[PDB]
Amino acid sequence: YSIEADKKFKYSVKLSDYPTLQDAASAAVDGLLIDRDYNFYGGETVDFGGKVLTIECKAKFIGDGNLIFTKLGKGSRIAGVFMESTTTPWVIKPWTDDNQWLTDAAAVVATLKQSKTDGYQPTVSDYVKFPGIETLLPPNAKGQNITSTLEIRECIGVEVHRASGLMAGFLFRGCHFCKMVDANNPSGGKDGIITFENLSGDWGKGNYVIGGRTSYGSGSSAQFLRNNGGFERDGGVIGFTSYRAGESGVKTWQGTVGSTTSRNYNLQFRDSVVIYPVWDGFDLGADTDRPGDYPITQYPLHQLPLNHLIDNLLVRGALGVGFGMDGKGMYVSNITVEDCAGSGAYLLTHESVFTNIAIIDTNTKDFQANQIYISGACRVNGLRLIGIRLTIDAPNSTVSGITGMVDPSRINVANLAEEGLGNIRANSFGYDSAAIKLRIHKLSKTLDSGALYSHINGGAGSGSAYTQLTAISGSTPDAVSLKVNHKDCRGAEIPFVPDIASDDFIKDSSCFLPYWENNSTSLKALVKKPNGELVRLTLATL
Repeated sequence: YSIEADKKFKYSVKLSDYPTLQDAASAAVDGLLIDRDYNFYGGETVDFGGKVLTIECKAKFIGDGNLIFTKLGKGSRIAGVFMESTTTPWVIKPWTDDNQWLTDAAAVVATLKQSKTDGYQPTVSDYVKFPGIETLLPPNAKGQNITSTLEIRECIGVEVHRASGLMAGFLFRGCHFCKMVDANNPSGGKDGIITFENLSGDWGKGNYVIGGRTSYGSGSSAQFLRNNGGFERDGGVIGFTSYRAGESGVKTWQGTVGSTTSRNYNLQFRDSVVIYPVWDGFDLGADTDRPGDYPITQYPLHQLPLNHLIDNLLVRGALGVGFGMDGKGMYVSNITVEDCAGSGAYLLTHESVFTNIAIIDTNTKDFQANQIYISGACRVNGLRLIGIRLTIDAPNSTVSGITGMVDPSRINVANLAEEGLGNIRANSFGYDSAAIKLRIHKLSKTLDSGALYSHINGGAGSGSAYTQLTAISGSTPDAVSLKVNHKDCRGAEIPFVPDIASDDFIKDSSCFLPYWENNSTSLKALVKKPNGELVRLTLATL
């Protein structure tokens, strides 16, 4: 029977049969069932002998610090892992019962409680975010560093599915072709919740966060260090949801970490949602002189050819910036940012294109100077602004297609144009007139310089209106104007120079300019003949 049984049954060892996780790992052949809670010490390392294992978790790994898994064979899968710290730290909760953000340091300090969730451990980033909190926090709530971390070290082709936990962290160190799939809402610890760190060895490649969600944590929900997906864009974040990150939802690191670059290239950031981050929704910048990366002489600061594939992202409720990035030659599309306290978008980009961007009700707390900022020479095609609450400062950018109840005086761009509209109709609701206004921002950002109006003659249903063409004079909009059909008179009312017209008032040949000669109660006409010569004629008299 043993011979027969050996060939007809599925192989699996279970933790309940061993004293240590390493003993179970050593006995494993195909499956490994975690069927009892396991308390690990920080730094506890397990060697899986290069075996391709299917680890099924039905219990918890309990401990502060890192549980390190090494030498898992390509194709290994870990499902249902649950990390939980032994320590219950002091956490702050910077939002109210009505879900309003608290920004006052004293109000935030008052939220202090010991819990493994529904808040996060304060860190130095909070000292910046809530000014004065550093001196108000009691010493036992400062400098905590609690995280129960599953560290996968130097493995290739390992996937972690449906992971969860309390004060939990997941670290892929020196890994390639690994994925964090369908994270089952782990509540974060002090460190970033999902980290792909490749500071040593080759640049990380094939590393993904696919689906799932995370909540809380003192740092960023998903973050990458020194990863390059290649032209194939093999890596990134797709279909992910981040809620209440203590820092940012998704972050590609910037600058030097250690003696090398922590920057990232060629990754995908698509179909994801970030809600209520304490800092930013998506922080996709690379620069904050670049050891291990392109020299500043090759690519100036904020002008690296990051080449990320960015599309279909939604951000809501950030206390910081909704969408931030830098880089040159980027193509960004279909971004929707709503209800943010700081800028909806902060773009330190150059020679980049932004298509179909919607920035709705951001910078609601005036944390920044504008709702959307773009530093370099960029192109914006389709920009929706204003919800129900400068708006845009992109000094060197060319924009087309803005929609929304924007205040024109709050727009600053290099060029704004609608080159390809068809025949147009201006429909006016709730007013006695319809209007097409012109504003030359060089002359005035607050006053319209001219207009074409249509005004009701009499009342509704009169079947009569008059059209008027105006011009600003003495900083008074519509100061001068020509009218057609005022009071249904069916004639044109023409403005004339109130005094003797100077020779230089007339512009073109074969034109005349009426002027008033008060001393004779006569209208004269300065005429520029077809040949360019001026002559003054009598136009109307008593």
